[PDB]
Amino acid sequence: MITDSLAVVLQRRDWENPGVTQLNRLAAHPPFASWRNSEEARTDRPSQQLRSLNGEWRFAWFPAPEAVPESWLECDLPEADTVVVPSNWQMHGYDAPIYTNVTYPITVNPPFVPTENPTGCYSLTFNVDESWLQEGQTRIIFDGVNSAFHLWCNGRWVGYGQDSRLPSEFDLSAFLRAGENRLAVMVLRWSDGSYLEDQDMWRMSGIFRDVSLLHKPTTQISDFHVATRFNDDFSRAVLEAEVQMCGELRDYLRVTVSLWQGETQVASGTAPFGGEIIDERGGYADRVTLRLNVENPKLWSAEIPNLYRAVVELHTADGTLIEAEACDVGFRVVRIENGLLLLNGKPLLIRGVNRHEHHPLHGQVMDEQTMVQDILLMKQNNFNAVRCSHYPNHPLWYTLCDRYGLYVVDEANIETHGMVPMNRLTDDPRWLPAMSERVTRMVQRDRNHPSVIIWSLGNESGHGANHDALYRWIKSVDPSRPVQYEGGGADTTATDIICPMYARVDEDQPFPAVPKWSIKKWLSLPGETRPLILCEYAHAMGNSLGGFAKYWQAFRQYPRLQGGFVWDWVDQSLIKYDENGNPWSAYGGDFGDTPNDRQFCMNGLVFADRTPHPALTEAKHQQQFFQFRLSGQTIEVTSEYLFRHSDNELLHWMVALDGKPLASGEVPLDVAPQGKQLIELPELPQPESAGQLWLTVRVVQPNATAWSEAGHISAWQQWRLAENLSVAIPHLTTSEMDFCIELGNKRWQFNRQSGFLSQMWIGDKKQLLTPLRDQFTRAPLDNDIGVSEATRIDPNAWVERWKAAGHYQAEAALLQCTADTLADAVLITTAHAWQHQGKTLFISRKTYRIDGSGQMAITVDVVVASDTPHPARIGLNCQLAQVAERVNWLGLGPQENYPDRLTAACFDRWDLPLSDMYTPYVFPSENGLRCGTRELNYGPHQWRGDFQFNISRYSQQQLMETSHRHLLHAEEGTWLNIDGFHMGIGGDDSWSPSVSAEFQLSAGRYHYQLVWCQ
Amino acid sequence: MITDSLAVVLQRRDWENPGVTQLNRLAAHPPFASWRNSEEARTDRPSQQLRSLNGEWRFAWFPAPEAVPESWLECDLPEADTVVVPSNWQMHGYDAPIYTNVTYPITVNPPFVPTENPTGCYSLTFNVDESWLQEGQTRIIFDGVNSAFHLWCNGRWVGYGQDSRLPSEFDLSAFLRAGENRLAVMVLRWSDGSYLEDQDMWRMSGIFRDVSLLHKPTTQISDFHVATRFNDDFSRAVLEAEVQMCGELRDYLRVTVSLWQGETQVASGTAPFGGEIIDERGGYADRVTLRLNVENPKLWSAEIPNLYRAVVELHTADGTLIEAEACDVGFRVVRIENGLLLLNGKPLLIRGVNRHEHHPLHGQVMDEQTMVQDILLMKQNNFNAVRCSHYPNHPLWYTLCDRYGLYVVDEANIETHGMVPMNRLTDDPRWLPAMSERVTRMVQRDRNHPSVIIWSLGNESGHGANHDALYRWIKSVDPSRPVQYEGGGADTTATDIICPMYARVDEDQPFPAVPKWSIKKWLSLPGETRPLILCEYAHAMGNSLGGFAKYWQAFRQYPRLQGGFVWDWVDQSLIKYDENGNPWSAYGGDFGDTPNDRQFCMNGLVFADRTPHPALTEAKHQQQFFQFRLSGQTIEVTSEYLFRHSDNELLHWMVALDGKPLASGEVPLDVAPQGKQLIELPELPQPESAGQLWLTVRVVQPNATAWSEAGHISAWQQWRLAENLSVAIPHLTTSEMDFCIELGNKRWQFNRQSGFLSQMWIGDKKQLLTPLRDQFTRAPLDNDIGVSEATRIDPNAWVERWKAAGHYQAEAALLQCTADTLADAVLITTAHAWQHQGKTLFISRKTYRIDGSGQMAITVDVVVASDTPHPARIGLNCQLAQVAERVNWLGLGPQENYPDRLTAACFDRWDLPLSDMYTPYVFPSENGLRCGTRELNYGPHQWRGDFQFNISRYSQQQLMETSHRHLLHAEEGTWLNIDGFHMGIGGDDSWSPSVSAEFQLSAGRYHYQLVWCQ
Ligand SMILES: [Mg+2]
Ligand SMILES: [Mg+2]
Ligand SMILES: [Mg+2]
Ligand SMILES: [Mg+2]
Ligand code: NA
Ligand code: NA
Ligand code: NA
Ligand code: NA
Repeated sequence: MITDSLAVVLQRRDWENPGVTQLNRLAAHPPFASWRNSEEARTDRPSQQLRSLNGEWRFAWFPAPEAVPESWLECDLPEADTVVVPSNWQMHGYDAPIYTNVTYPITVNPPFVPTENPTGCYSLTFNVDESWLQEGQTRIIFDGVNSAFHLWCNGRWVGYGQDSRLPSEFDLSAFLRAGENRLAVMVLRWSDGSYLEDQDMWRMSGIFRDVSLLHKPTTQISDFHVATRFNDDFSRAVLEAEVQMCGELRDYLRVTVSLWQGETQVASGTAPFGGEIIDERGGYADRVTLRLNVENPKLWSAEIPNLYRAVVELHTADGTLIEAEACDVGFRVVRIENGLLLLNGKPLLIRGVNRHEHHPLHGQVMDEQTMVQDILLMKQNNFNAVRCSHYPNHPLWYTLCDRYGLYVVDEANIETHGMVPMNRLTDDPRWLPAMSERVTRMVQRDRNHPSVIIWSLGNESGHGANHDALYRWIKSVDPSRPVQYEGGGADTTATDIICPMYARVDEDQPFPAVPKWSIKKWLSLPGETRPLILCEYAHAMGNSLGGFAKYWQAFRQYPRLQGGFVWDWVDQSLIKYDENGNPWSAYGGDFGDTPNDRQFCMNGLVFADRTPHPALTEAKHQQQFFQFRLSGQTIEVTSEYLFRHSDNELLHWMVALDGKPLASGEVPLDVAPQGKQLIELPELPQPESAGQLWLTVRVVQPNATAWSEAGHISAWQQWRLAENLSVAIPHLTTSEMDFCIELGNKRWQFNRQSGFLSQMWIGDKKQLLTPLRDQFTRAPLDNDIGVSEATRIDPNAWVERWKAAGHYQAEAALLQCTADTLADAVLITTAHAWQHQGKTLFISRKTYRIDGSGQMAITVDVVVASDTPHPARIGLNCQLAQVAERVNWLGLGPQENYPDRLTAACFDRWDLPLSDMYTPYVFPSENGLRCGTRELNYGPHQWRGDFQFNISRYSQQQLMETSHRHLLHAEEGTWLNIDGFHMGIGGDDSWSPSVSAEFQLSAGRYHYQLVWCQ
Repeated sequence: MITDSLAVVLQRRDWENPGVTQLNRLAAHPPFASWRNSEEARTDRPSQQLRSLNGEWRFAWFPAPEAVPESWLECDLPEADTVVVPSNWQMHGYDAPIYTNVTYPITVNPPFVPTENPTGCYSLTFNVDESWLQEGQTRIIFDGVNSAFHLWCNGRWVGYGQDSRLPSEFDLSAFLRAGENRLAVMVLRWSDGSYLEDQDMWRMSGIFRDVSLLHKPTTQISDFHVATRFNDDFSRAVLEAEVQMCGELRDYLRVTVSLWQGETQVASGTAPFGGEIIDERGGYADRVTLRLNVENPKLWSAEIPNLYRAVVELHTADGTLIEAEACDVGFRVVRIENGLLLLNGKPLLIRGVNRHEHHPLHGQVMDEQTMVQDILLMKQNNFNAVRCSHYPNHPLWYTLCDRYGLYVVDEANIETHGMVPMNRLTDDPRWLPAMSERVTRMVQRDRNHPSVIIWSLGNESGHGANHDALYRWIKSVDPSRPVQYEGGGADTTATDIICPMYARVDEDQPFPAVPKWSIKKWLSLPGETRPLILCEYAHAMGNSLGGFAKYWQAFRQYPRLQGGFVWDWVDQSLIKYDENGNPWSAYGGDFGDTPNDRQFCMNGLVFADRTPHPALTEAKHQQQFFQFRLSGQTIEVTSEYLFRHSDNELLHWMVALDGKPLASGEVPLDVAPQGKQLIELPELPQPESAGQLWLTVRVVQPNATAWSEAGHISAWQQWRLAENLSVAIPHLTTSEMDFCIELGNKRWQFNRQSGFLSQMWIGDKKQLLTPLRDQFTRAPLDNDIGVSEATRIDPNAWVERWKAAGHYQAEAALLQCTADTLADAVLITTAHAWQHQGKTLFISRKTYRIDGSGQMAITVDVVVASDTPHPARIGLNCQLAQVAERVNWLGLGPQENYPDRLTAACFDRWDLPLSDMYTPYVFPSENGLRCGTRELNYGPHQWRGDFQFNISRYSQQQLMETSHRHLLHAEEGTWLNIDGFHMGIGGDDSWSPSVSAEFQLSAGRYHYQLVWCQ
């Protein structure tokens, strides 16, 4: 037909009109399956009325919707490939995914999008049974289509949809025919809706969530809401189920709502349709509210995710079932009382993380297995909350969070970050309809999920009146959940929770019109009474999460600081393939996407393959649910659980002397929620030998859980106990070029022109490929770089200050190199000055004392100019000629730890393969540091003292000059960096200096001593 | 083109889709004229860039949009008539206007409308100058089109619009061509928008407001808001003018905002574009806010409508004017403080009325002359506020209210009264977009008008979440005005003001879920702190406004009772024409409209021709701005003005004895706002003659005003002063049939079978056409009938109770008729029983004493059964044979007054033509009563006593059995009803019993005496 033709359908350009967000789309509603059997519904068995169209579809790509041929509406194109649906077509190579953070991927001219609008033409030929078309309603459900789409069925135009992150449903009953049918879906990458979808993520497109057919009866359940009300002590609950119907009303129709705990019916209710009178015209004849009483309900929480099963049966008075829907019900109350967010009467402490729907191979297509993997890892690392950054998630997500026990912030798909000002659209009433659909349809879909405890109005869209309106709309329709929104300063009228992004613990960031106060200060501002939960904090970009412990100290000290959501869970890297077929991880700009925000897509605690970064352990430790205090030999264990007794926890303790165990034991934990348990340690040993005693306690979960295996370690702490302080002569040969010291089969060679230990021999085997030289620089971290780019320098970034000061180009100048034979040792004294453009940045004065035992004692005293940027490190580095399989050390470990991220590390004797001493951050940087190290063993070498170290096959130079980890090549031998001092890594944010003063190397004078021996 | 064709344009049926409220419509904005001269703008002179297309258009009517021929898009139809635009096409006879109140005029199946959808095809061929199309933007403005419409220009489809009551603007620049152009407008009577337009009014359609062309420059003023901020005492003001631009930004662009008081520039400000930073992305580069200081501003109020002129000039830095817009600015603050609505720091007392846009000949087309007439009448009757029931009004309205001084409630065009429940749509998020457009676009249009002091979210649409959302939206965008909304119980979260409809003063109406408490009680409900202003009260349907004084006593006694809006200003009657070309007033059902709400369209204080009903005077008296208290000979005059001194008022006083003046005088009023003035009266006379002294004071405005002529009476009061109490024999001839009494040339004849005075002779001329008989009934008022209809009886209505009790059918039974000659008089004693179906309702026992002076003294004692409904009246009626030109009476007058509506009437000697004793209510009923009457003179007849009376050419029977006033025919002679007692008329509402107990004839025994003589 003429009006079904592309030429007509496309003429109005509905994808460039925010007044048209949909055409012929059905109302939003909770998940439906149209069970015709109540036991199936109760048991969540797969309904035959819900059919999946996921699988092999036909796909053709076009540069613009105009280029689509009319024949596509009737027959599959010859040029059409077979592709899997759901999928993003950028993952199939048709065009490039674009990583941009704030800047829109298109020209900013709303509501218009580029004429070159990549278009994906999907089609599916399928069979429909005669019974479906004989009676009832057959709808098609698109759980996600990015960004917009037109839908044809058998050549006839059905409808149009936007909002990539919520389901779009269309009635096909009048379009289907018994037997073979063809769907034709034209998906546009850009639409007016794209102005509300400016999230900091990969910009992709396609039918990336499930496609289904649902068959319902003519007389059907159209919507149903569950609410739970409680008494003062949660001993009595009322489940209020409001059920709505569509179709023909009849006095024999009945609704039965039954509530099940496993196989046990705990409550039930039956009633005819017809609600109570609500205004002068009457009530809803097509609605009914059942009120079921539940005595001593088992309450839902992230700690104990007790769930009931609500089955909603639409049937006849004589008992014939018309259809059945069902939901998981969690009995919990979420409310803000006197400035505190309470769940079931107790103040929450949100151990949260932001999570994008990202898969390195399938992009933004989510599968159950990846969701479960994420949830398990999160709970195993002491997360209890997740923020749907920044859009409604795949439906299954919420179910899993109901089942496994995670608190969820459900967020509308509204982000206009790229607008100038940020609220240009959100303050414009012409965009209120569009925004409304993104909020309302989210609530209507997800309001029955107990896991969802907070609604969010979106992200980074300023503060406009549309936010206030939709805030109030949510509050009116669902007063069971707080609403939050960070835009416009994080404390606007459109949020019940002060929810700033990257507000620091103690440091104010007074930005014009939207300051980021210190969270502590923020709570106390005149007139402010709300709780404060950071929607984003602790930016985990690369080697980061420095200063995380400061946040958690504050969270625990301040009642109204109820936590936050780390940014973020998983790196948004994508897999590309080398010429040799090898996969490597790619970030912004690696797909020809331009402009792009290069590696800012990788802010995760875990790699895209869900392998953890070191920072994750820090989080786990700071978020652990058991806090410990040592008093003498008494351990006070305090529980931060609100609801569960410690019924699956035992405390293992161990006392060790310089890594050697001396005593241990196990004590079952029996501590009530928010309670204390005192554990008296038996008299620990009094080792008369020298060294520091260390007490380490670990809470172990002996039995498996739904989310953890037996023996899971959930918490730990370490304290220093008592310390007992410790109470042949080398031959020197002097030449014009070097001092040579010989002792047995050991030989040291100091170059007199450079002033450095230039070679060491054991027997005849050289030990150094590069001299032992002072190092004051590190391969910059993403936090060091910030947003600085070779084209657009950011002068306040640490890397730019270091480069401008000449730290990387500083030329060592020999001031002194002298040798002297003592009674039993040889003493080499050196002094160097590092200079740049006439200024002396650093002066190092060293002494090397080589004694009759072969031990070389190195004393290093460094002066740092007060006016030069504080150096990243003060230490030594050399390239060792040997490559050994393993690294042994007495120090903090086992994982990478830095001065502002080492609380989770434990002091012990650690022994790891050399590879585990390199952290493969996709963007290479300084990595692998271990701090608090008293002994390091590598090959025949032993270093002793009190130092930090990293050891790898990659130089700091190579790390600094290589953009991707897959481009690194192991160099000859092994690079050893031994630092007396190392700067913090930061992480409060990764676009401004974030290293706190106490972790900057600002003392001006530094001293450290090493002992190097065989 | 194919896509411009009706077949394509109409295929999507945008008028049955609430997701499509418009296509290609431009943003809403304040009134624009695009002056290219700043003096013109200042002087509000007509801009040549604003051209009117009002005038002769071509029009063709069709029963459905499908029936429109494609040729219409290119050339005018042959069948097309020439019609005036603006117009409603029901007023041109093409189809019928439908009067329905609650029930939708279409089948209720949203969003769908009937397939038979009357369609009006308008077209206009006009000329466009070349300059308009050479550069700049040419838009077409439709200030009102009911209900929806598609727009073509020169055969090409431009756009689509809904919301009949706000302007719809479209850019024609790309469609126009130098010289001759043709607009084609297809207007649909029904659309999805019609579900939001269920106001209790005539349902009409067409282009009923102005159509204009506006030419603006490419670089233009796109929006501008004015705000006024004040200090604690309103001595200093800041005018904050936010100006927005569209087009190309350039650093030489400037905005100048100048403020004028007549010809005097009081303030000015210039600035480049670029607003302050508002969020992280910056500010609005295309906006600028000027902040002008005004010292000692002249404040705007309904009492003193001081206005400034704001001229907004968009120009270059070097001084070239690009364009100029302008507005009237009123400096006033509206805010609710501690439960009180304050204007400029003073609590308002709203003397309000609801006003529909209605004209009896042109329907819903409004002209300036009618608006001015209405405003003048309102102010002359002591109204200071108007509610735009129930939609945004013609723009000019607001301007006039700014100029003349009326407070305005601006109301969104949202009424869903016919839905079941009433909030079915307003609680549905799918209708939130549509509703939003009706609210937002109202605010954007009218927010600069000082007269608008309150926003309303609509009317009779229940309470749904959409209301809460839009309430909050208004509060966010314009916090300068309170928002009110009555739906959902009048005290919901969506209103700042308790704004009930027809809540009574002392009587509760406990309806389920939406009770109408007594307003006094309502204020004091636990937790209630808001002010209470009735959005509708005192239903002026016909002979009504009984009990109005109770409302105003309450308003004055209770601070938080700040008044209300009477329902309503003007009868919504329409003019039809008899076979003889005579015009008559018509109401529901007179156009074949069915179903219809017959006469409920006529609820006005004035007739459709703006002739006043009697009730208006009552309102004027109760709303008067001067209150009086008498103490001895001292009059305390209290001013209820808040802002103005009584600078144009003098008090005239007069003392009169039984209507004869004895003394008078004038005293200038000099009373401050809310102040008191004591006026000592000189020693009033001590007339030793008999009778009651009456003091009457009137406030006269000696000088003309913009709204009143010289000598205007604005207030009055009357008190009783001292009273000095007053300290030939007829021949009887008895026959079997009658007693005959003769005295000189006077003869009385009493029938002994009936027991009534059956004839009276003066000389040989009979005086009676009908005997003098007791009357206990009245032709029912609309308040007596309520909603009762012959098909659907309402048993609690007074008329139905009276009919069921037999009051109208009661048969008089003679119990006694006897005659007796006294010393100097003849005494006739009678006793009658009125009976129905065996029950005696009334018993009348009378004595007629005819003495030697010709005077017939009648004593009447009536017993009323306690269990029969209280009778409407207790009196006598006769048909007098004579017709005299005038009626003289000593009593309350001059206008119709009833026991619960007589405060405004004054006791005096009144003399009016007989016609003025009949009030021509379009729906006939009891009318013309004058109460407190001590003397009545008609022809040679004089009646004396203390009675109420009406006198007319129409019997109560005829009034009762005639549906329209034009169908009344004067009967032979004159019907006189003399009542000892008369029931109240009611009026709190006209669909339930509203006569308060103290005005019901419930005493069971009544006595009254008359003296009838020559
Ligand atoms: Mg659109
Ligand atoms: Mg962003
Ligand atoms: Mg529509
Ligand atoms: Mg109504
Ligand atoms: Na806290
Ligand atoms: Na990022
Ligand atoms: Na009052
Ligand atoms: Na009415």
